[PDB]
Amino acid sequence: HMVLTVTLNPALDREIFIEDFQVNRLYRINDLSKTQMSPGGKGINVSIALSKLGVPSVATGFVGGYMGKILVEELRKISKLITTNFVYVEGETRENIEIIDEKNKTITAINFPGPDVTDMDVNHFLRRYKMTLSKVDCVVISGSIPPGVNEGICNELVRLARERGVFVFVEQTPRLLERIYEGPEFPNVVKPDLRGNHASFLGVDLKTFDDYVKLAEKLAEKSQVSVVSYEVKNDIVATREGVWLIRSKEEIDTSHLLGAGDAYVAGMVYYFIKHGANFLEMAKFGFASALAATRRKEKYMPDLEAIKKEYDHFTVERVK
Amino acid sequence: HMVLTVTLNPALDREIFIEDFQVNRLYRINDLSKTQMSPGGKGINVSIALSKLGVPSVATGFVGGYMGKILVEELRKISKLITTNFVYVEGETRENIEIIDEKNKTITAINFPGPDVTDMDVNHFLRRYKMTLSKVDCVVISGSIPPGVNEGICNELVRLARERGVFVFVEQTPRLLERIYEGPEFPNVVKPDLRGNHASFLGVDLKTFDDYVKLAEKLAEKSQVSVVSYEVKNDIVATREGVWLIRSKEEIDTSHLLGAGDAYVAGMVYYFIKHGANFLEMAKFGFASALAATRRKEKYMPDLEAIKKEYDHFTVERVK
Ligand SMILES: [Mg+2]
Ligand SMILES: [Mg+2]
Repeated sequence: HMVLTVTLNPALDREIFIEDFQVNRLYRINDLSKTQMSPGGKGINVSIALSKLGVPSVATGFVGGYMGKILVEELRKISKLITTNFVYVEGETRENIEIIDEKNKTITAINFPGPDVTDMDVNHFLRRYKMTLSKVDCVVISGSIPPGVNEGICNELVRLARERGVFVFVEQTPRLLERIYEGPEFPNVVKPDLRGNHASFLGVDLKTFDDYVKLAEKLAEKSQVSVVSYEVKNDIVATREGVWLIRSKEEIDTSHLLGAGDAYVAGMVYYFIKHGANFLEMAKFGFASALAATRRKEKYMPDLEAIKKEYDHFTVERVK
Repeated sequence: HMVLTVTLNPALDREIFIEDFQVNRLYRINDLSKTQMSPGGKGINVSIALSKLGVPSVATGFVGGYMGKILVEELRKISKLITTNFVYVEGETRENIEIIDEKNKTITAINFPGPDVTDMDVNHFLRRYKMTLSKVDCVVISGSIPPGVNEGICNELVRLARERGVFVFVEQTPRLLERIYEGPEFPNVVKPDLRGNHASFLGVDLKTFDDYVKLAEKLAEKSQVSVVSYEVKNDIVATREGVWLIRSKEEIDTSHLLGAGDAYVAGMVYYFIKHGANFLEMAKFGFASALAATRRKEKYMPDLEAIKKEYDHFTVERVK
């Protein structure tokens, strides 16, 4: 059983933990927190998450320069369950800085652009993407898209994947999803990234609960399952059969959220592989996994133990 | 003439320029000109500074890991005038982060501690330090110590230099300078780093102009010249002939301050090398460079043209 992840714009994450972080002060970090940098980007975090649950993946995307070397060398060190298969480009993989304040519950994030990618790079990627598709049972396409690349590319990735009988998971922003839902093929599972969204989506402006439901329903028309976030700690789940709402029983630590959403997707993938296409339970195991991730301030991908213990910390209501 | 700079705790400085920087928000730096990355650490910046003025130096200290490699290579690209002679350690050279908000005049700075250095590493360093001293006419020892290094090392470094008739400049925090002013030999030129200081220093609690003057005088008992900062944009210069006060004629931009103090020291080193040991004029030229360094938001080590331009913008008063 094998998974392919696509991370077209990966990052080296630099997580810095400062309580009571404020503008205009010098902070001396304590002698034991060393200058460190971890592999990141959504698909790559999904790979890490899957490796923690014992599930192998091929991780692909674009990587470049010296930062690139670091990402690749570090990613390989995490587990032999992850085989790296990136397309190498000129220019550096982006560093991203996340300043996490566990006392005041804030994340201050600074994101850098990513490399300028070209048509030959995208060509090579498409060749290799097609090769790997033959070896895998499902694909996770998620995250941002680097400068240079046509925004229609994920449509081609979804299209190639579905035409080949490969089950597709997609987590992207509305602007990018609008582009996937044009094309003739569609994700099996879609989880929109609504972080900091103020934009309309599929001709739905998202103010009331009925709007979010109606958005989940629109996606459930062409995809088999939509998981749509609502008031930070809840997810609306829509399939052909009906609509559910998964709710955390407690408030979540908003500063602990880095990569929780990627633990969500990894869970859904894990469930799919181990137990098949029972969509609601997939969504649930993903939610349990996202919650476990929020129990630590770091970008933390939970293990099976940690995920299972979250099963008593949420409820599921049937909406329709 | 040829200078040795010692930077036991080098850094890569990542400068990020964000107008209206506030906490708990995501920033996307699209413009590649709103970030800057460069070799840093006080002695390394002095080497860069001296290079702009045509004075060569050997730069020594500890470097390590991925960040270490970047530092050395970047440093070598800055000028043929800088020779590196660093002991390579296991562990990462620190990357510090400075966020500069030019609109609201703010620097939010995050300083990482640096790698653990072992006792074998420190010995290899001392052994190379001794060798370089016969090749040089003066030495600059500035900035912090990395973890695992005894705070007495700075005393040994001054002592070794001084026994061999090498002229010594030091810029370090009180705690480290206390350790230097123990030992049998003393710096020729001392410029204490008082940033963020709350402790008493040589028996003086720094709360009034007279305290800062008493401190300059105590240091001037054992060193030929002391340069002590007062209210951000002034410096008390004490020699055996008396005490002066150099003041900026105008308010400086406190957000443009990164690395200004190393420009100060570099100017003094240059003046010493070129026009001899006239101390007040050394401090004045140092002050000019410091001012020049502040004229840009980026870490900028000035050239001679930019330094001379500042002779207009400060006064000297005689205190005693
Ligand atoms: Mg977490
Ligand atoms: Mg500056």
